Amino acid sequence: LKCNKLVPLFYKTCPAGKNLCYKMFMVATPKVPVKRGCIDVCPKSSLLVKYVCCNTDRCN
Amino acid sequence: LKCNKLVPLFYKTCPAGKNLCYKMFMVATPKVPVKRGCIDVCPKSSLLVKYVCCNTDRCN
Repeated sequence: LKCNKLVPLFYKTCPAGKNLCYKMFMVATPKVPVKRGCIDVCPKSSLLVKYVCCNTDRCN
Repeated sequence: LKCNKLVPLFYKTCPAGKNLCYKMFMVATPKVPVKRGCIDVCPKSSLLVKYVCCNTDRCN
């Protein structure tokens, strides 16, 4: 599995276990991601902070 | 441990275990915190995201 990094033009291969790609942005600016990478369980989304996760290569 | 909430007007005595009050804001907007509460080890931020912790009475 491969996930993108903050900067889309780059990615990394997830380490054993972490079988997910996540995206993290503020509710205010949804199209402006601020965190990118691999993860085990999608972080809980609060009010102003959203977490989006997918299981495909470079989808986050 | 007096900890303020996402909405300053409110504050919840940070429960057992959690002995730190934090503020979560997006560097691009230091005054518009997006999260506040009780966290164990102050999460390590990045270039766009920032976490600030303290253990004083209503410090965050």
